[PDB]
Amino acid sequence: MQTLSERLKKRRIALKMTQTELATKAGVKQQSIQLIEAGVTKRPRFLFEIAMALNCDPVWLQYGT
Amino acid sequence: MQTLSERLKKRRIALKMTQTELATKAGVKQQSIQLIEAGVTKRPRFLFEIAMALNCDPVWLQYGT
Amino acid sequence: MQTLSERLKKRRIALKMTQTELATKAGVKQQSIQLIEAGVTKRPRFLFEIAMALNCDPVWLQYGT
Repeated sequence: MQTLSERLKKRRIALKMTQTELATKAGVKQQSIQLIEAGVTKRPRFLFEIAMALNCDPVWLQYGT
Repeated sequence: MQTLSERLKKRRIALKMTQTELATKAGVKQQSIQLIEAGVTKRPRFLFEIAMALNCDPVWLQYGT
Repeated sequence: MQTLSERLKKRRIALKMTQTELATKAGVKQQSIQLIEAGVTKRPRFLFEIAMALNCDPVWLQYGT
């Protein structure tokens, strides 16, 4: 859970959401989530919005603190 | 999408929400949303809460940046 | 509504949520909410996440401003 992709996947799943629901609520492409969760995108463009949908601190999501 | 009313309507709709659902989730009057979306209220009282429900940055919502 | 437990209960209910739904969306234990709402826990560990789920300002939730 020390990687961003790991952190987002774990939190998404803790909130009982699908990648699709995450995507809808954050207003980004579902292909954007997969890439983040699959560890491709290290620096997400809409991290803020993603974090808002996951009810967590963006800083925490990006850096793990 | 350069006006606040435009910005809120577009984001609301991107998130597949109705004015009623926006209102419930933000905890404000549904007549408050219509006024904002109809461009009457330029400076919304609960912008923060509205932005939280739309999973976006309040600053972005108010000014467009 | 001048106490945190009062403030959280009132807002939770304004948003038409159950303690269980609050808990799921915030990603904390449902026993964590009851304790806060029952006034036992004065300084909640996940106040931020709780506030995110209630679409409100954490500061407002904790202090009432």
